[PDB]
Amino acid sequence: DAWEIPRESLRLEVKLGQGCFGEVWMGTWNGTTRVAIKTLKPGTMSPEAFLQEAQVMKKIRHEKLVQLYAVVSEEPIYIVTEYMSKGSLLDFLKGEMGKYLRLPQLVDMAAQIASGMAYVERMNYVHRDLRAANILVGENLVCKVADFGFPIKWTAPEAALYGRFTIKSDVWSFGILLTELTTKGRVPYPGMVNREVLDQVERGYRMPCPPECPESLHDLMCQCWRKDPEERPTFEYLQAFLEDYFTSTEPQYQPGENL
Ligand SMILES: Cc1nc(Nc2ncc(C(=O)Nc3c(C)cccc3Cl)s2)cc(N2CCN(CCO)CC2)n1
Repeated sequence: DAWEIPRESLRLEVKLGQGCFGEVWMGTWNGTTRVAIKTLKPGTMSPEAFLQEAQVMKKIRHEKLVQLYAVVSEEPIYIVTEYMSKGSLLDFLKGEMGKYLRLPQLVDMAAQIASGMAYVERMNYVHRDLRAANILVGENLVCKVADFGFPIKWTAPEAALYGRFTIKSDVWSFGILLTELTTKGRVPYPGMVNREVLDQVERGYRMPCPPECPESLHDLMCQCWRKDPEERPTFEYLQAFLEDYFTSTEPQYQPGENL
């Protein structure tokens, strides 16, 4: 394979996170390139399974999707990608940077996500787990979709009920992701547990306009949360709308205490 690299060229420097199937490190590839490394714990998940994510990441290439660099496909396995220096968008949003972000910065982060998701849309792919926790941040507020291989509060009804997952339910999640960006990281449907979210959402309920969030962005949310998956906007739409936001939609926008 072209993506193969010598085990020697990889250095795992800082441990970044853990899971049941492996770990994620910051490190150095060929002694020069800062990379992110993800490992599989031999025996926990099947190699074939843990490699299905890298196989996918091979046919994908977009500036708003985390990029594969190399793999070591013989146990123990390592997948290598570019390194995002700020971690998940969810830790960023509720961390020290939280308090300085306003609408322009947040609507721009959203746009990029929609740009990456528009690419995913174009390729007829589905993500299935779009949400802030699965967006990585970089230098200068660069946001890239991550993880290409239950989150009920993020999942569209038809997908959680009848397993009908699509780019249109991905759009639903994006709608839920917009509340995360506007509440600076707060769990959707506050004080509601999974079971009553299903009931309520199936009964027509939708989260209201977050504090200081312009109505125009709440409407955009509500469009992504239409009951009929086909009514829901495309990503190519969502992308254009958010890039043009402060000219075409909210030109009279004044800074507030939080947004
Ligand atoms: C969990 C985490 N990841 C970071 N960067 C990453 N880049 C890419 C990642 C990744 O997993 N790639 C990947 C791979 C390798 C395989 C398949 C699929 C994918 Cl997408 S993880 C940075 C970070 N930091 C901790 C907190 N710090 C506080 C600063 O104030 C900043 C730095 N923590």
